[PDB]
Order: sequence, then structure tokens, then C-alpha cells
Amino acid sequence: MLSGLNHLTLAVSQLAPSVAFYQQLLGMTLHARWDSGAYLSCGDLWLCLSLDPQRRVTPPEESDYTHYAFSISEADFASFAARLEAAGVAVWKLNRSEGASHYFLDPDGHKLELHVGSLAQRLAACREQPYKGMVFF
Amino acid sequence: MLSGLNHLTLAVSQLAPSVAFYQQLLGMTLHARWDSGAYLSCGDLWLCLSLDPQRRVTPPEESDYTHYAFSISEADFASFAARLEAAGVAVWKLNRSEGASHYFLDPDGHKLELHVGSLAQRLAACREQPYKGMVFF
Ligand SMILES: [C][C]N([C][C])[C][C]OC1=[C][C]=C([N+5](=O)=O)[C]=[C]1
Ligand SMILES: [Mn+2]
Ligand SMILES: [Mn+2]
Repeated sequence: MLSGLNHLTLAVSQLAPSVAFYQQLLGMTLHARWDSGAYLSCGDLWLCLSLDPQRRVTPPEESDYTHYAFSISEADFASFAARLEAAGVAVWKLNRSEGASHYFLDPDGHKLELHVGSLAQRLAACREQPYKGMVFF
Repeated sequence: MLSGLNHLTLAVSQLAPSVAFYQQLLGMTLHARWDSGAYLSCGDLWLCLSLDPQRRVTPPEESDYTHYAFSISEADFASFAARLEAAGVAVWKLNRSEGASHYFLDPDGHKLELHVGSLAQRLAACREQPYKGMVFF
């Protein structure tokens, strides 16, 4: 039986700007680096950056909706979003729902999100106003 | 302050075969499904499947090393991997060894992994046989 997410690995085109982004801008802990990768943590999350000559810097129009959302408290949300804006980090989507989300891109065009709230909160909101075709189990 | 992964969203080309893969084959818990997505959980992980007509199925040889690893116990690893092979799930290959892992593809070509072990265990293993140029912090 699977017990959760073990690690998330992102392919990166250049290690130094990606380490700067995840460690310095986003505040993750850097545990180790080598010639072709790095290991970081963010709370319980184990993040691996893997240098990959196949990775292209991808504009958001040319990638699909696959994305990775990080947890943040509502109290910290606005100041963290403002930090990303000061650093010139690009936004790939406006939040058009109820709930706090900020959609931003990493240096290689991986699609990231800051989100406040849990699965249980989302399910409760959907029970009140379900999406088209929605069935609960 | 970021505190971990809030959710992982995968773009899928066909909802029904993807829900079947994650729920019926991988054993994740299905909480809700609607015409254009589904919510599942795997332990603490909130997984969203999002129907996206922009999702393309790319051979693993021409997609980058971005991948998602799920935790499994030492006792369950071999039998779970055998069940995936018996079900005809395709494999892919990483450029480096990272311990006890099985690498497999989902129906849309997302790169998945079963892995036994924590970040702390990986760091201890790397201290005994480091990658090229490795530094520990
Ligand atoms: C083609 C998209 N949809 C049109 C109505 C099909 C929906 O079809 C199902 C929904 C839910 C379950 N179910 O909950 O197992 C099974 C089938
Ligand atoms: Mn999201
Ligand atoms: Mn891996």
C-alpha cells in the first residue's frame, strides 16, 4: 500500500538559478548538492532538482495544467506573493475561485502555486456548490 | 513560510482511465469525481486529476526527468512492483541510482516511482557512496 508522496523531482536546465530560486527565494532547506542535482526539503516535502539536458525553459502556453502547490498560511500569503512580485517572478494564471491561490513559474517554467486550505475544506465547499457532474464517495 | 506540498495536479487526456489507474491499480482513495476532474488522496497527499486536452503522451525517452515518487514499505515493495508488471504497466529509466525504486508510467506518460526510504536514509547512503562533486550542508 502506498503511504504518501516520497519525493518530487523537477528536471532543471541550470542548477545554480534553480537552487537560488528554491533555497533563497522560496526559503527551502538545502541538504546536499552535487554536479547534477540537489536535495532540498520544505516541511515534510523532499524536493530533488535534477540537471537534465532535455529540459527546456517552457513558456506557460506550451505546457499543460500539471502543477505543484505549496502550503502557506493565510496570514503569510500576501507578503509571500509580494516577495515573488518584487523578484519579477511570472504569474501564469489568475485565481478565479474562492480561496487563496497564487500561480507562479519557476526558472524552467514548472508551474507552481501557493495555496491556503486543505482537501477537507475544498470538499466542504464543493458539497455546497458542486462542479458539473460531481459525485462524492 | 512554506510548510510542504499542498496538492499535486496532473493533467490527463482521458479522465476515466486515469481515475481507474490511480484508484483501482494504485489503491488511492477516491473522494470525488466530476466531468473534468477528480480528487484522490494517498496518505497525506492530495492528488488532483484535471482533464486537459493539451496533454500529450510523449515517449519517456523524449520527456525530461521530472517525476513523482510514492512511499511504500520494504515488506510491500516487491509484491507491489510485481503486480504493476503483471498488469502491463510500462517502465522508464532514470540516469542515476537512488536506492530501492521501481519506475513506471501512468496512462498519460507521467513518470512515477515506488521508493523505499526517507530523505535522511538517502543522505546517509550518499555519505557512504557520494555522487560526483557532492557536498553536504
Ligand atoms: C464522458 C463523461 N461523462 C458523461 C456523463 C461520463 C461519466 O461517467 C461516469 C461518472 C462517474 C462514474 N463513477 O462514479 O464511477 C462512472 C461513470
Ligand atoms: Mn492547484
Ligand atoms: Mn526518484
